[PDB]
Amino acid sequence: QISVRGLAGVENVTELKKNFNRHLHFTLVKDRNVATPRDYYFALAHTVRDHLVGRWIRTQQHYYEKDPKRIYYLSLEFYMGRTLQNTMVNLALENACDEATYQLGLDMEELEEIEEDAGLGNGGLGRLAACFLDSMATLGLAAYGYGIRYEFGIFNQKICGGWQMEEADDWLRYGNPWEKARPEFTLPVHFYGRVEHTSQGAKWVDTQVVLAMPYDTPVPGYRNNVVNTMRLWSAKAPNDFNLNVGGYIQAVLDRNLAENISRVLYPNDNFFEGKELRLKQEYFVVAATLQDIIRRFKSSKFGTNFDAFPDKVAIQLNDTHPSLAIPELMRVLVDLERLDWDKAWEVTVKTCAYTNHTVLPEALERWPVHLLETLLPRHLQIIYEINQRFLNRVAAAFPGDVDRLRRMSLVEEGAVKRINMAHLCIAGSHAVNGVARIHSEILKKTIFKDFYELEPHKFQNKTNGITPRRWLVLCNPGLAEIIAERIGEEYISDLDQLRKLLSYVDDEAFIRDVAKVKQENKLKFAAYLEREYKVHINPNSLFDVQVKRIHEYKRQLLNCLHVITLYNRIKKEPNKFVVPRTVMIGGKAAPGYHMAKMIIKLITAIGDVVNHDPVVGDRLRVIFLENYRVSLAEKVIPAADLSEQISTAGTEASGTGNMKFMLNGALTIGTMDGANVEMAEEAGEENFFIFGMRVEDVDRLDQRGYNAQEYYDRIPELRQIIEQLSSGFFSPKQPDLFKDIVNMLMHHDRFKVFADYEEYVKCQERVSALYKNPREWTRMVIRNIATSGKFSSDRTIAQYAREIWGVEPSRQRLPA
Ligand SMILES: O=C(N[C@@H]1O[C@H](CO)[C@@H](O)[C@H](O)[C@H]1O)c1ccccc1
Repeated sequence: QISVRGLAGVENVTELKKNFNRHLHFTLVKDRNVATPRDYYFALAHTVRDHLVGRWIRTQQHYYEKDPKRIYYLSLEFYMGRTLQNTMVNLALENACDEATYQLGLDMEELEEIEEDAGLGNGGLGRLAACFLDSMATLGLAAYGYGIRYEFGIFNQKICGGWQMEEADDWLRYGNPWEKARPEFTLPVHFYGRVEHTSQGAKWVDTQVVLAMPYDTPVPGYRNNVVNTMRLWSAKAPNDFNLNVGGYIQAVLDRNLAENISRVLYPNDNFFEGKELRLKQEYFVVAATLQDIIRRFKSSKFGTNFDAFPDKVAIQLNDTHPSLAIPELMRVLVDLERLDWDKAWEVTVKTCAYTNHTVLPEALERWPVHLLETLLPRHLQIIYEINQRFLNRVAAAFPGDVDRLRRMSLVEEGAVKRINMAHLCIAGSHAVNGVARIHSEILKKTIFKDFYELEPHKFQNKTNGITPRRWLVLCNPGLAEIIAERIGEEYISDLDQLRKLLSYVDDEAFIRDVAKVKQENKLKFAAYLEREYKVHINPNSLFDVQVKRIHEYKRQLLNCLHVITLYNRIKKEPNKFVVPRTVMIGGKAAPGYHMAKMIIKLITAIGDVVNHDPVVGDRLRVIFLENYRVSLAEKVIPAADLSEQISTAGTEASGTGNMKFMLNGALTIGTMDGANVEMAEEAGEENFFIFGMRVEDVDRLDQRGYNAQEYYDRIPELRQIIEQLSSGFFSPKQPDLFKDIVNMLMHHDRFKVFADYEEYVKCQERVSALYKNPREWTRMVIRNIATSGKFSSDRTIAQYAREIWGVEPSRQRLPA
């Protein structure tokens, strides 16, 4: 139907149809008369997967022969979403499969909805890993993603009585056609035990063993015949585990304890919990991965001599979660390979690089020493030794500066002794990067200032990106097509080409097409809400959307205050015209985060009042988007008009949702925080709705002391809202329901919601004004899309490759 989705050749469609029928018969063991729609999805998935395997085998064969420097991206999260459409797009098979399924009397889109999200991540950090894998394959890098195969990913969110309920995400229930189990590469991981000293070095003995079994998932590049690997470890009990009838039975059932390591993703978005099971997950991925790395290095054309290790291996630590890679690599080199400390350390530093993903103090990993002492006794010893040698370097560089020593130490003294994992990562890496220019500067100026002064060369910026494959071509084919009509298809792997669209900003045909694509997206999403959730919205209204995990710093509460302001203004002057809005807010709250759960309840409670007020009519609707996840993002983002990016300046390291909205034709209201700053710089500040305190203003307010009451006293509209919340206007049966929210806003608000309220409301008025002028709204949209090229993860990854890993990207095809 549409050109960007590839050709539907006669030979291809015929071949797909017969391979589809073959899988249905031989693989699913069904015939057309008994086949469930799920069977049809699985038949298609197998048919598409077949087209991957030859390229997958030859790519990995190619790396063996050419022996390039290998990149290992270590993460505890890979937020992959669905795989079927992505694979079709990257292989140029989408139209052919659409045609083949049509002729079989099947709707492919319906089949696509049957696939479970691989929800092996919480939010931005996990999704970044997924975009990065796509870009690394597209850029022809010999890259491997290494993580954990959680049996249960991020919980499914149900809203019941306005409250979040969690249900297990049993994503493997029906099986995963995309993975290949590789039991031949099963590896032992050690826990507990004790350290013995002998004549020839330390030995780690009396350990418990858990097995690590890899599962490989293919990662196809965009139309370059490259297929890389994401390898995820699953925990398995050794067969002699724990080995009376009750005793026998119990010994078998106790195998569950070892396998619990890979059972479930920790649902903490921006917060730290020193739980033993989490530490075990962290070491499990690190120990198994490093053995795989070393095996592959020895089986190379060089391996014996580890001098060349950093020339053949790069290890990227996705935050501090896999930080145990540093002392684990030292352990292996020193204890097992018998290298001297100094050489081992040189190899380690040159091998490892660390990316920081937040400055929020509560999110930083600080493990109690007694935990590491029990679980990983050898690693604690190595960490102590790293610390002593590091602090000797500090002492020599800043003689007499005793407080610098305590500030820089990897060991934090106190009630309980802790290891600061961030300090470990800086010491043991040759590069440290933030994820947006302002974030990277904040690192050098505040939290890692001491380390920057000691080793300035180590610190870098790598502004985040998103993949234009999933986040344009896949989720917004209509916009991809109208763009390709003007400028061709090469922008898909070279997003800077979107700049050519600037010479169409006054093109009346293009303006009409951009606005038409948006309207179609909005109509489709408006229908989705009715069909799947029985809610009725006005598709002519401005689609005002804030989708992201629920946290105080992201200030969903500031959005709530605006919503209530609009409602109160309508109730004050009912017969006055206002630009109609559909306000959509969505995101999951971490199970133990009480405030975040209260915020969700507030949003739904506002909806209950606003959506049923006959005086409001269809002029204002407030909807909480349930179970926000990658697949829902692919639907809502193309439908959005207004992107809410309203974190307190200095708190959102980068953001990536922001970039997704920019690429898909929404305008942005936001603070000068994270990547918003660079987005506004690229598009031009006049083409952005910027408001609020800058980082410097926040700092000034902190020095003076933030007094929320001042704002309450001086803003009558704000006062009205707080009184409504307090008095039970939004909870008539439970008048005090929101007392905690009011108390926090008035007395302990770390994120200064009130301080930005006035500028926010005023900026929102400017948004409404522009929306009243469809032509000028769309021209500003075009100027955003046209300048979104910097925010492709292809650019981000090319910068990592050149400036950190020391490898050159390649756009050349491998043979088909
Ligand atoms: O999700 C996290 N950070 C997010 O990473 C994204 C990708 O770099 C950024 O875009 C977000 O701003 C940041 O909050 C996070 C959460 C807890 C600990 C460490 C990191």
